[PDB]
Amino acid sequence: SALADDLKKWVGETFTGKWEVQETTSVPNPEDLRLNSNHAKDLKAATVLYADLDGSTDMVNTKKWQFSAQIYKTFLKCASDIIRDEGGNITAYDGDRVMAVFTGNSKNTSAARCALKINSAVLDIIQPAIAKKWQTDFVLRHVVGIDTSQLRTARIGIRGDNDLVWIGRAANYAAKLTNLAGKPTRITADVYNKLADKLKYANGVDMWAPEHWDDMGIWTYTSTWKWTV
Amino acid sequence: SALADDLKKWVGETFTGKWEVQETTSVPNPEDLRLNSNHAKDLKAATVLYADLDGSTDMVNTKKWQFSAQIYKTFLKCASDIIRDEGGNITAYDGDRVMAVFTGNSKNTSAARCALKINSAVLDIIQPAIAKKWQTDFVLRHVVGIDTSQLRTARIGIRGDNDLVWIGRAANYAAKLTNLAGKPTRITADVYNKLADKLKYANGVDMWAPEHWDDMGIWTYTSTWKWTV
Repeated sequence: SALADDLKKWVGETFTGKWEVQETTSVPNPEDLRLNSNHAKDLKAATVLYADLDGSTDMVNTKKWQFSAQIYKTFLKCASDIIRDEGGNITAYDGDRVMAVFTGNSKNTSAARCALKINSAVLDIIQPAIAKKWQTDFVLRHVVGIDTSQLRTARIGIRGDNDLVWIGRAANYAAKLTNLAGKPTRITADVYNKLADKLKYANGVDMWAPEHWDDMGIWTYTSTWKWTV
Repeated sequence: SALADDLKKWVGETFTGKWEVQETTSVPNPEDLRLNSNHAKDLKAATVLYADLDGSTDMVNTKKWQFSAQIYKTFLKCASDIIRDEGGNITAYDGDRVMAVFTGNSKNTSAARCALKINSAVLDIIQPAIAKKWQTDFVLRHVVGIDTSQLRTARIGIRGDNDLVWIGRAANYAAKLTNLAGKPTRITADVYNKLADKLKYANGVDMWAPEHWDDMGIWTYTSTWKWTV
């Protein structure tokens, strides 16, 4: 069809066309980039956080839709409100998962504190409301994963003309970390090694445990800490 | 803080408030719903399609950034353009993954034809462009997964004030199908059983192979076929 011809032409132009790239520190506004063009912004260091609700199949399959809807809504609102409060830019949303990018001179400490605050919101705000209003033993499980790296971004048109796609290690690794079970927060060593001391130690106790990510050849750090919102 | 106080109050109201629900036959405008409220639309029958890349992490880690950006951009534009062309409504975007909802009397046939067209876009449009520009045998791997079920939706504020969360089997299962590797299109039995004959057979031969999804305890159907865009 005509769509096939249009896509063939544009796909060819995308593979053959020269790229135009500008370096920047902050997440761009979508209007800073040409839509569906070989135009990108290059962020030399940016910190990606994903916050993911776990156990969704279990929950959706067995629970009344009203309960599942309330879990999704409360987790996603708490997570997104806390991300915004810590200065993160929310860049994607899909189902169980929120993506944010942090920039600036405290991006790693901010992102990590954000993750620990999300754990507090789950354990200290949502969970007690769950046990009290529905009289259930259901436990809300979630993971926040964080990495930091160079990222490039281009403007695409999926939900609308203002979407951004992110190309770089942290966009992939932070997402992979949230796919792992058992710890509410996981960060790469590149994040941990930039944390202020108040984000690493409390009352003489380590807030993080090291865990080597054998597949990626880097260290990571996990935490069950909850930071009061 | 204002944040913790506001979250505690709103979370409590979200668990205690009764739901207001109206039935609808199409994907709602986000404005059809009250933001951050126990207000839902009930879609008695909907078909969910997810389309994603397979193996983007290793690609990003090993290929030139221009190559990865071209793969993401061309896959996502092809998939989203084909979804919209088949009358689907794009409901989520994150990284290498697109979600759409199809409604109406031909929703399953349209979604399945959409999936086979996406396979054609990959094999007949994008892959030859990879070969021509980059002169490489790197294979773009992708999966499209499809399920159909009742869904409820509510309006949330993640990227902006107009996000929708989708609650129901098809939103969960279609995403889970796309986490599996080895086949470009996977649909549940409930989708297969609604397909028009022209989407099931070609010259009297089956275009689909049955595969029991031992984890979910349901039958699925897979296809390696493609359909002209």
